[PDB]
Amino acid sequence: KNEPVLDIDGEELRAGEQYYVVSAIWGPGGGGLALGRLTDQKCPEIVVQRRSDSDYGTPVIFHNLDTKDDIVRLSTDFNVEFVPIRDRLCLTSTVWKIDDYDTSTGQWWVTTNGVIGNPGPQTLQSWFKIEKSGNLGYKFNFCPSVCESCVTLCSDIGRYGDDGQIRLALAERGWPFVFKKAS
Amino acid sequence: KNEPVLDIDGEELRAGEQYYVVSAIWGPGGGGLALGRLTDQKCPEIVVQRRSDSDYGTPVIFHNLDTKDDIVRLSTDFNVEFVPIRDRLCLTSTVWKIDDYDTSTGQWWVTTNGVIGNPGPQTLQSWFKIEKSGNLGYKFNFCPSVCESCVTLCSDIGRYGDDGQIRLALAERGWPFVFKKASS
Repeated sequence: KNEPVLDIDGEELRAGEQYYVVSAIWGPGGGGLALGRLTDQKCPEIVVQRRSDSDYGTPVIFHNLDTKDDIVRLSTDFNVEFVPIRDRLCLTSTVWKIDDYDTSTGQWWVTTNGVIGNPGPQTLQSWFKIEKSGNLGYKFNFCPSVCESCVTLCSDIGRYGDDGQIRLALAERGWPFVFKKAS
Repeated sequence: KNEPVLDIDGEELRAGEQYYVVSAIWGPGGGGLALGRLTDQKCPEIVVQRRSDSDYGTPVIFHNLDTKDDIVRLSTDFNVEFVPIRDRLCLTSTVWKIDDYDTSTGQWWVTTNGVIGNPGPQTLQSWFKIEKSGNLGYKFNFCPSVCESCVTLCSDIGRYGDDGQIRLALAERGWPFVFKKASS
């Protein structure tokens, strides 16, 4: 089977367990990903990266395409969902999805209100993959295979400034991350 | 957000943990639920009820629709997986699902080889709910909400004799169970 993604402990990523997604480049490279919100719009929440490298952000849970496989594997479609530690401020889901195109910035954002499950055309924008990033950790990729007939975007996920925050978006060069177990 | 399901100790049912599912009616109401098999079918395994009220049967684990919620709640879709004490003879799953209609009996049986997670049309038959049956008991119900566009069966789960054994099937009124922590 496909090679497993590993956390910083070298342990295989397990679907359903909570992990921080932390920049593999610390210092000026910032910290972990978090359930963010635009200054002018509080819902749906967006995916942002904390600017301080010790702020790991909000943990995520992975949901495997292959339900019988407990391991999150490279180059394999999955759903990702934030697990907020605070009470919800929105009723939208915390599941990552690619947004509709943003004409005001030229970006295809990673935002929330995605859908867990039902791989196919209805849920195309909610399926992500992890690939190796050079020799420095791991990289998110949006290139779903869940709908063989669908035309889809295929691109790495990078970071991009917006609203005085660091958001995630489709980009030529993917930003590298490591995975740390979260209690 | 809904009301939690409680075990016999008054404690909220924890997703992920092993619980016996024991009939709230003892004596001729029998005991707990268990993996079974038929004469005409070794695999997949079926859902049966042990007939002795001292037999708690096979422990189960509840998988919430929402993995972020550590609590099994009422009127909320979940998956149920038997955690066998003995080793698996069948390699099919121990996850409950509603079978295809059985023309020989008129029954929609609760069997196994269901699927954990992947909420939506592909797993519709694997989602179950718990409803109140009085004040000390809980009834199983099949009426999934995971696929808004799907037409679905919607019915309580009761018991029905088949093959000399007690099976579970869709029925107009549901059988009441209590939940007992298996570690205890």
